[PDB]
Amino acid sequence: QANLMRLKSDLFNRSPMYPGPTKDDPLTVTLGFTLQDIVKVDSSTNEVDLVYWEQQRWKLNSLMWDPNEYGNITDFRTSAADIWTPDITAYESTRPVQVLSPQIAVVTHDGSVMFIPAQRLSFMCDPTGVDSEEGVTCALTFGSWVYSGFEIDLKTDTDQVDLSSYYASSKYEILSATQTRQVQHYSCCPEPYIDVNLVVKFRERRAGNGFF
Amino acid sequence: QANLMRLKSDLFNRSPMYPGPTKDDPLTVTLGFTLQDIVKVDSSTNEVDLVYWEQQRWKLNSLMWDPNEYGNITDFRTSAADIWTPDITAYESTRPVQVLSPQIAVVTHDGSVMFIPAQRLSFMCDPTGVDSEEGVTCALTFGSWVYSGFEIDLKTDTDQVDLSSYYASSKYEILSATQTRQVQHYSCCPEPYIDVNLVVKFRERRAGNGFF
Ligand SMILES: NCCc1c[nH]c2ccc(O)cc12
Ligand SMILES: NCCc1c[nH]c2ccc(O)cc12
Repeated sequence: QANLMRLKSDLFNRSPMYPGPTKDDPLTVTLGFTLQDIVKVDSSTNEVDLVYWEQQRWKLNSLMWDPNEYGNITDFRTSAADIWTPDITAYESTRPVQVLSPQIAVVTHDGSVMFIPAQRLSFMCDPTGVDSEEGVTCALTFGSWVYSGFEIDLKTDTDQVDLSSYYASSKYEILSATQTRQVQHYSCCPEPYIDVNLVVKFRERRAGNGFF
Repeated sequence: QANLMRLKSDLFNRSPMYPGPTKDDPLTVTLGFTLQDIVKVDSSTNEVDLVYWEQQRWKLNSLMWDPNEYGNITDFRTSAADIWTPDITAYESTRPVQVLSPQIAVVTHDGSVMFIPAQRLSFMCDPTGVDSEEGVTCALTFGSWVYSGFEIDLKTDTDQVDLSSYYASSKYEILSATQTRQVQHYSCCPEPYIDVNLVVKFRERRAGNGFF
């Protein structure tokens, strides 16, 4: 309605977009994973396919407004394309990510943003032994592709992956799933890079729905 | 044992073998099945492979002896080739039976015989639906190939198939298995023939070893 139109116009039509973080003005991105399904393993290529929701949060001064000036609006939904978003990337993917949901963020009056896209990703993982009781463990790291820890820091709110929406009749059951902040280096550059390490231990489900 | 050698010589060396039953001298064969494994199903040919032990009992007057005359021997094992055996045949087999055990019978002084060969058999059975909770039912009839009920009658001691030796980690679990005496007629002949109807209801096993 009228007040929201005013707010979007004011935030988006009169100043250049935020040019991303810098050493002088770094940004911390909070990451969290909701693992929905391990869809497929490929033992001939050592690729495993996950469906997850990637919760991203961050805060920009440039996205702040006074609710009093905008009919007491305290937050709004807007296309992710309307705002700056962090280049958080899976470091061991083997196919382009497939986006399974709209890409729309919620912006709150204090400048904070919540963005949770659903994604399917193939990544590097040797699934040998998945059909046993002990299962198998794979790891996948997520971090900025181009910014070091001098510009983008990462944080999780919990080290436990959210499994409350995990598909109960998946071919695979989850034995454990953790998300932990780490600090990695790459050959291109000397600077400290930050990642979140997603560690999933899983095995073929042989109990529950479809099992009698 | 000298006494046993005498007995076998006296029984097997000095008279023509039993020419089989007749209308004037009919015979009753007791049958019982021990189902050990449902090994394989073939949904492209509608054949299923069973492993079972087939317990057969009958009694011949010509196999009697007085234990007093033979050092109190009341029974002995001997090769099934030494004695007459009934032509009990599976009527819906699709391959020759494969024998998995020695063929040796126990003969008792009253002329009674017990013979329990282990067998693998492929038979006519549509396995469609075996991977469901309801499973599938197949039936297999066993009886004399050439003797009518006027020469060979059949009997079971129980209508329950013995499942006490069924392979706990089979691909298939048994939902029920019965063995029931019936009467049948074939195009070739007007006389009633007797059979035992083996009816097995089963499904893919999804709870037990290999499952967690
Ligand atoms: N649809 C589940 C996640 C979800 C709930 N509310 C949202 C708002 C924005 C967003 O990107 C994601 C979400
Ligand atoms: N081996 C288990 C069946 C069995 C026990 N005793 C036997 C004697 C004879 C025979 O044919 C079979 C048996």
